[PDB]
Amino acid sequence: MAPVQKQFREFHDRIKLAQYDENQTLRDERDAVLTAVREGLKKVFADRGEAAPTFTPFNQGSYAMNTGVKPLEGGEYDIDVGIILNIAKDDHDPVEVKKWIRDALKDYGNGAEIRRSCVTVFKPGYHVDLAVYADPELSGGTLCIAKGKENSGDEHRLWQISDPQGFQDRIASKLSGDDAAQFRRCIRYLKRWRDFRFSSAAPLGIGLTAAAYWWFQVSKRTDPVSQNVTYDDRDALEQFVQTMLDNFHDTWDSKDQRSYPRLTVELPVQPYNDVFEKMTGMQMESFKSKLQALLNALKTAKSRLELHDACKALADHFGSEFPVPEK
Ligand SMILES: Nc1ncnc2c1ncn2[C@H]1C[C@H](O)[C@@H](COP(=O)(O)OP(=O)(O)OP(=O)(O)O)O1
Ligand SMILES: Nc1ncnc2c1ncn2[C@H]1C[C@H](O)[C@@H](COP(=O)(O)OP(=O)(O)OP(=O)(O)O)O1
Ligand SMILES: [Mg+2]
Ligand SMILES: [Mg+2]
Repeated sequence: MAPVQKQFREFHDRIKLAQYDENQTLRDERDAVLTAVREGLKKVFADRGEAAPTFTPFNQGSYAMNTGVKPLEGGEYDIDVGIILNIAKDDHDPVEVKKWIRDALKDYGNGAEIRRSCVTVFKPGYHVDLAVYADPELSGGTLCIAKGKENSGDEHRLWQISDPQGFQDRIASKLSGDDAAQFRRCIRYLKRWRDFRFSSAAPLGIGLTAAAYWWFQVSKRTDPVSQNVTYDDRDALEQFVQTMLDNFHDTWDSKDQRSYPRLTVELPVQPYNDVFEKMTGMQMESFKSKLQALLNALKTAKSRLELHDACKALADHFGSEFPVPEK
């Protein structure tokens, strides 16, 4: 039966996006937005009659963790950055804090918008999500992110304990060397699957990343004699996807009077929230179906005599950058 490891490795080379520490361009676009916020803030606070708050920025998201993928045509890069303002949380509404950042970014690119967990600034072919934190020193020693929107009620405006560094560290440290490499490749493969089969409803990147933290297992073989190591990414995805499917739980929804299959995946650090909690029952059901059809293709791919047929089965789920050799 035809193997597909070479094709997976090539697919990986095509989809991977270099992380911040190796991506001049990303750093520059990041540093530009941070620059705009400092410059912007000087204005917003010259109005108020108070000293501009200072912030310490740090890298977040898949570009910090080396799990980033290139977007498909008409998709956007997602530059995630955190800013820790020299402010005490208990003295400020978090939404009001997010307003400062929005207003400081009013003019920059196609402007800024306040989301539930970040301020997002738009630009040609990318966006920057700024997660906004209060200083742990002035806030009694916890790092809290500014949660809530402009239209959000009172009980939905809050400073939620977070641990982005802890999360990144667990992703980096779960494995090492070529084992960790396979883990990162498998997250990327599933992010392209997400981009290909889900609408611009989609299994978040955070979700698949946390899922992998809990459930990914390396697939490699070590020759008993030569101790030569080869990796089997197809098999790694098969076991990982099967394990995710096994952890779906039929969950009754009283309002709708039916159950939906739901996958719950806790963040392995504070606040230990279910990273999929925002997906609806119906989007979860569709997510489970598509995971099952991906699993079936991963199995099909291992029992094809012809490389063409093995790859084509994979391309139907991973999309047209998955290499299909001619028959
Ligand atoms: N639901 C959540 N719960 C807890 N932390 C989150 C959640 N969503 C996002 N975060 C934090 C951790 C993420 O690595 C970071 C950026 O989120 P996001 O950009 O959605 O994921 P990501 O950068 O790993 O994947 P992607 O490659 O798909 O952009 O913010
Ligand atoms: N704890 C977290 N830390 C950092 N980023 C987070 C966290 N939780 C979610 N995010 C990310 C994921 C999203 O890409 C982005 C916006 O969060 P989200 O809660 O989806 O906003 P939202 O409620 O505006 O979404 P929508 O507009 O679709 O309803 O921030
Ligand atoms: Mg991201
Ligand atoms: Mg993001």
